[PDB]
Amino acid sequence: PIVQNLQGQMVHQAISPRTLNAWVKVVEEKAFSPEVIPMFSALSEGATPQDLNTMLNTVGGHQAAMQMLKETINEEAAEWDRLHPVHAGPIAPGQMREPRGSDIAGTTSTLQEQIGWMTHNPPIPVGEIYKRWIILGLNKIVRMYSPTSILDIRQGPKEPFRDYVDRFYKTLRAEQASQEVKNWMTETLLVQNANPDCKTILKALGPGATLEEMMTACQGV
Amino acid sequence: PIVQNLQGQMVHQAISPRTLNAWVKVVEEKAFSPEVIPMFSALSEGATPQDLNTMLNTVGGHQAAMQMLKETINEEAAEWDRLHPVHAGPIAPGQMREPRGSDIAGTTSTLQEQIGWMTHNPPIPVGEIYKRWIILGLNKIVRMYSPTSILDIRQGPKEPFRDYVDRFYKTLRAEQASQEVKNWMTETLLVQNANPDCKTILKALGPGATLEEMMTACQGV
Repeated sequence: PIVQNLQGQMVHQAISPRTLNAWVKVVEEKAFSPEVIPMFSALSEGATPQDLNTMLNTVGGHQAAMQMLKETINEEAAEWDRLHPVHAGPIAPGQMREPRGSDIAGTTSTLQEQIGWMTHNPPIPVGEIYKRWIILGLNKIVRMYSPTSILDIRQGPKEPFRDYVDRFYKTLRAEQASQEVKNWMTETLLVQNANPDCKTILKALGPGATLEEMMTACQGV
Repeated sequence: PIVQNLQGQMVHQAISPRTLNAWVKVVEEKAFSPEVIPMFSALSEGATPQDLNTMLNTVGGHQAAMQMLKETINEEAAEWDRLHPVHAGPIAPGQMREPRGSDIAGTTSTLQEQIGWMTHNPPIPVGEIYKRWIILGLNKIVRMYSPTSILDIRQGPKEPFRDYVDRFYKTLRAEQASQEVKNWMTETLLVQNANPDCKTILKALGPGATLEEMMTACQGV
């Protein structure tokens, strides 16, 4: 990564083995779970493209997903090149070259080049551009690797509501829809797939009800 | 009836057979039901006393009611004569005679006389006086021919509230009491004769509640 030194300049320092291993261990343990994305984001703080390929290349397993991601990274990169055309005429001696999709992916650029772009004034955030592609591609994966739809979430005849509400906001946690739609899902689908005994109870709370009151309301059921 | 002609004068025209038959059919189908009174009122628009006896005399069936009405018409007529005494001295050559209860009932007056009174300036509304007697006598009938009291309206143990609320405002529809009393009946009797399961529900709505919220509140019950 590129970090600030004591002297007050930005210099490159290598990433740590127990950081590396922590990246490995996350993937081992939580596979495609959503917590992987904030986790990634923290461990990618101040990271280079080069370090990001290192992290992706050091994965073992889940090769269908790893290929889907690659192909997303190239699509997003192809899109970078499309949207940002190359600039007019020859490159100035006084200046350094604009990046392409493949420089952002780290492929066509060298480390010193990656440090030039980020440390220079204005700086260009080639990490953050790759980061969105990774996060976007992470959404693709998460959405695919979900095994059950939100409509299929229902309360058992003997299942406590509580255990059901947990299941609901876990699956709701894997839905990516607008907040307004997710509000609509909350007031609607939760009660609808609730069991008759609690359903009866919830109808008596009326509208305007909040989760602690619903959760304490269906406790004996 | 007495209708306005194209020329801009009020002239008599006969009532139509499918109007006559529509009067017959109403009575056949809805007997003593309250909808008969607005219905009557519309079909009696611009009608004479003579036409009103025609309509009453052309009834078949419900002869106990027809006699009760007759006797109400004569009572109301006796009352007209009481309240309005005959006037001082002989009738003027330049003027036409004041009506009695029996002229209003159409009995002692001729059609041309009924047209004189209504078309003349000021006009006298002998139709509307008979109309109130008919409507008053219609209330007498409706109230008698009701078969069940409002206190006897109660919700079954398996009966949806909805079906009960319909029964309530139908019976409330046959009560003729002041609005304030009928408001008192609404907030009071409805809940009181509601079943324990819904009754419980309605107690949780508190006061200030409106019918859509009560009706959606007791839906699962």
